[PDB]
Amino acid sequence: KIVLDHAFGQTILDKKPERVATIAWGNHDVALALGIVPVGFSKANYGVSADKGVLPWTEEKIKELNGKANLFDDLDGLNFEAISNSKPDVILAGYSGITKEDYDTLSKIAPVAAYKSKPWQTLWRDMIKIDSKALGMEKEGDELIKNTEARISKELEKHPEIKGKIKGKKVLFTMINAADTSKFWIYTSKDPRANYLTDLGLVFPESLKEFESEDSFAKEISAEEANKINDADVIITYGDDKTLEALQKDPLLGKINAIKNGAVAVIPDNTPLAASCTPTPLSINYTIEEYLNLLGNACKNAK
Ligand SMILES: [Cl-]
Repeated sequence: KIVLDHAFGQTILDKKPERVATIAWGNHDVALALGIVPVGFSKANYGVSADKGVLPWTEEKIKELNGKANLFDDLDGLNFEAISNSKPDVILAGYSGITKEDYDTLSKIAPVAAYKSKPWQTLWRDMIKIDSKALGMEKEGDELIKNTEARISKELEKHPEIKGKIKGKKVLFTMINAADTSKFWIYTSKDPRANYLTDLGLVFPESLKEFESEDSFAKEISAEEANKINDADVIITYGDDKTLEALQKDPLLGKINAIKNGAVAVIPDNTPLAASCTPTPLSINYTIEEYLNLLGNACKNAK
């Protein structure tokens, strides 16, 4: 008997689930990484064409398991009918943004593995621990974590010049709308994409604590208040070819130390690399070298 404790109470599984459905980001990759092809998982809403709806590392693993991708058409929100049609024995939502009502509705379909605290606030190691336990594979989950950690360490050790360059650099992950720079998003330390950076040797600036009290996974702040993040050595943001220059020319954002120094890592918007920034055991293997190279080049400019 599997007992799960999460934000909405307790989920009981009578035995290891035969059929596995997942929702939201990343969860399907934990299953796949453990050798399980989901009977259904959320269509990728970012990093790849909706026509395709599945990220390259996920696709690759599915093929390696001789399986096929069954996607829930749920770009606009949870598709309860589709989930129900997959006839699951468990629904992995260890990393997700489900509400009480969502949890109650899903639970009528099958036992739900929900997040521990607040929506979208599950780090990658915790994602594995929650999801792997719900699969009745807790031990395999621990092993998967150690193996993923070793993959990370291997890339860092293998490239000392990148490792030394980013080590101890104070970093913030942000989302900046090029069309409106009067405000932007900063991701909190409880967001997996912000926390992953610490696995790579970077650290959070002092100013991040100021967001410890934020209830959400990210906080939108005014450019008039951007001085707050002058303590970051390097800044990471989604964007494109024009992003850095537009930022450096911005009358308010251009004054920020890291931006002024050109210490900004621009992740190509809506690409696999962008999507990988919320890491999974599969995405890391696939993208870490590429990611480290972008991070290393940006940290080069930290003064
Ligand atoms: Cl190197």
